[PDB]
Amino acid sequence: GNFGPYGGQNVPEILMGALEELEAAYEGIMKDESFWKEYNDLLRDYAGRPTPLYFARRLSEKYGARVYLKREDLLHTGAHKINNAIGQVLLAKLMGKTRITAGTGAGQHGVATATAAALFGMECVIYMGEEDTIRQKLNVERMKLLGAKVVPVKSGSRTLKDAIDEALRDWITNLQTTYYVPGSVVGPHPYPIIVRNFQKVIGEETKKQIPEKEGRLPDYIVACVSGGSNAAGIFYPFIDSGVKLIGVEAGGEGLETGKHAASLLKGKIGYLHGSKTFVLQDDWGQVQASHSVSAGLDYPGVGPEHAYWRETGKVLYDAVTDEEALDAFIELSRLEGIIPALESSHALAYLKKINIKGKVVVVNLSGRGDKDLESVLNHPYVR
Amino acid sequence: KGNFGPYGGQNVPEILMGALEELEAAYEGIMKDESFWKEYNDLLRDYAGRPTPLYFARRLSEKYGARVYLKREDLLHTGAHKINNAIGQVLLAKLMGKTRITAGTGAGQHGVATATAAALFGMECVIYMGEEDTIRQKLNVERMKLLGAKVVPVKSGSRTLKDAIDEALRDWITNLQTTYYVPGSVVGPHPYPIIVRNFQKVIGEETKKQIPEKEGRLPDYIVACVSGGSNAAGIFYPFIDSGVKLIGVEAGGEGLETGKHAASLLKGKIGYLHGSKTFVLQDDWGQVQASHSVSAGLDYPGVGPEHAYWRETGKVLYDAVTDEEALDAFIELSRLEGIIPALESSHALAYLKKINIKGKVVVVNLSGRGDKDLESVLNHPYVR
Ligand SMILES: C=C(/N=C/c1c(COP(=O)(O)O)cnc(C)c1O)C(=O)O
Ligand SMILES: C=C(/N=C/c1c(COP(=O)(O)O)cnc(C)c1O)C(=O)O
Ligand SMILES: Oc1ccnc2ccccc12
Ligand SMILES: Oc1ccnc2ccccc12
Ligand SMILES: [K+]
Ligand SMILES: [K+]
Repeated sequence: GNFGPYGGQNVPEILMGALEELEAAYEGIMKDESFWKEYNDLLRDYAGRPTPLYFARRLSEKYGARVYLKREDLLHTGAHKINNAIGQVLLAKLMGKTRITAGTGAGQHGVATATAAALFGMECVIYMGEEDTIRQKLNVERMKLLGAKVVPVKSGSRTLKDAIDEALRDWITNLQTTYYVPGSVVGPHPYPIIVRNFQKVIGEETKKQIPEKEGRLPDYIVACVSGGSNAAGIFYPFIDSGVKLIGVEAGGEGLETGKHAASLLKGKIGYLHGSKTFVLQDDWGQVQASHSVSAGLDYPGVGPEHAYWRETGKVLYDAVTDEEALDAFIELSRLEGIIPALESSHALAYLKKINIKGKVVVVNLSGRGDKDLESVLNHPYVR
Repeated sequence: KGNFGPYGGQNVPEILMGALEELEAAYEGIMKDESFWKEYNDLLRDYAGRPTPLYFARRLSEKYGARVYLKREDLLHTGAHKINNAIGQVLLAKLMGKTRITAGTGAGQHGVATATAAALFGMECVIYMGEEDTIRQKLNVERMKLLGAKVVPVKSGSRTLKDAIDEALRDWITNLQTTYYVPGSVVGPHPYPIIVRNFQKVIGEETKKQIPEKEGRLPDYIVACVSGGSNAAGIFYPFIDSGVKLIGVEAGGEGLETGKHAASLLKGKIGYLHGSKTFVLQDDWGQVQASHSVSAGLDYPGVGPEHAYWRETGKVLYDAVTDEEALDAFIELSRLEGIIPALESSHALAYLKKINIKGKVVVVNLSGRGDKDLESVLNHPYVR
């Protein structure tokens, strides 16, 4: 589970037995026709796959380009997270586990996990930073109705990083019964591989859909990147194809302000939540608090596969600010009638940063922005 | 003809007759135009997300000893079947040269769907909403603002859907040259009930193609909630006279014998409402009465004339469930399947407990998702 020098299994020793068990089970289902039948049936009828690739005519006219939106916002629960949550909770049920735990920032992973746990009849305990239980309270309501226990985390920054800390402590305390579901491609092997392999359906669909619209591969594919699961899913089938793959990190108040979540652009090599990867840290190796207007991107690390792609030049990375993402959120609502997630709005904001006159561009619309409605309107820049 | 047996017609002030004949003429022109349906079908597929899946609800099927399938209209863009009609009508408005859209809304799903379509086509949009539904469906009020629409709250009358539609029709009458009125249901003067039903019948045409690949035959039952009746008409129409038992479920409110409900077909009388001769909740003196329902989307005192005709000729069966039965089905689908249904659709799901379906194949129209209803459902005394 190494992507060049990145990745690995950097965990307390007690977890190695659990990770070896998970790796053996996963390798078992990768050749199991019955797993992929039930999983693909649920993706189609329960989640709503395949998602359409939508020609955004008014957006295209504004930029003089051909802009297509991969509509992951149309999935059940409203975000790409459901592709991963269904697959992993199914794997957990097949392994004999009876309990699910996870951390969540925007609440989209928590809702998707609680949804899969209700579908498969499993106990579910979701950890979420206290600050995020307010900015994304609508998702807290959904989780409780779906039968999950929501535990607010008041430690540290009280956001995603600290929720994951608590979920990992829960997992270690409950290894007998509990399967830990990471929401992104960050974690000890085999988790980054498992999550990416559940999300690459996005890129595989996109790869079959775009020739039907333009007769060729796109010029650009743009996706937002915090941990990196939605971007890994759409990028993976296109690696080394010649398409320009652009991952967009959260620039927060600005890359020079110290208030951002741009791990690849501003972090250093380090260890976080099981992975050797790029992490925002001070000069003494202490992990720093991240910041973003988007709770989903508010995380100080990045997936090890993206650190490897950045190093080898297979994917290009940049960042946009809070204000640029807010402008793109408003722009898509007005021009196309689609309210995007504030996470995905970072990708849409990057349309202003590339020379795309006459170019074919696919933007990964990773989720819908109903959860962000209150925080956008109350933001001082929008007011 | 615009008449479903004795129901329907164009019972409107004279000032609207000209606009309705122009609308009927324009609609007949596009009914044979392949350039219209190519653009409309492409938008349904890539923008709204059609076709929607037919989902086998395994845990729900186990509870009732049946084979229960959900038609997942909740997975459409904006989260409800209303988008099918709103896209088609705003497209018609574009081809007619209109520049402004107006409508009324109850649950906010039609207001959001209409504002969404107006944004897509770059049109001015003005939505009217009852003041009560402004506070009970506040999530949809915010969506409409960011989509670029103006939302006018209505404090008149019962401050719900009926009064909002009144104001929207008043808006249309005073803006007849630039404004296209988008009804949210199969209620209104001809040709609107036909137009709305012909946009919604894609639900049933898809269902008719999907159910044989799951069961090799037609279902025993198809169940859908009914207020105005557009989602039920959409799924029922391709199945009329097919031998399938078609069941429309009206809002029973606090009980059919309490006077606090919205069951127009079961407890209304023949009357005129918003252009249609149909069944309307009224007193013995012919005065329309206020409806009531825990669901804002079903809180309407009339019903579409095609459903009045279907009930009279026996082609569809109609019944009701109470507010409490709807809330139970809302919680049940959330816990058992991980699907949070609209409170409107929950009336159809609650009816699974009211018929003998042991060993039967049942399709339920899941007309929307219920994220808009979470605050209302939790704070309800029966749930608390
Ligand atoms: C942190 C969360 N959200 C992640 C997220 C992200 C960022 O996660 P990835 O970088 O793993 O795609 C992007 N888009 C949407 C709609 C998201 O919900 C969470 O839901 O817990
Ligand atoms: C009254 C509205 N909609 C009602 C509605 C209904 C009732 O409308 P029809 O009887 O026309 O299907 C059913 N299902 C959902 C999800 C709904 O939102 C409105 O949004 O204004
Ligand atoms: O484990 C996780 C759950 C939700 N979101 C996450 C984002 C980045 C890294 C890990 C995550
Ligand atoms: O005209 C309408 C707009 C929205 N909803 C409606 C529900 C029932 C009957 C008419 C309606
Ligand atoms: K990050
Ligand atoms: K009614």
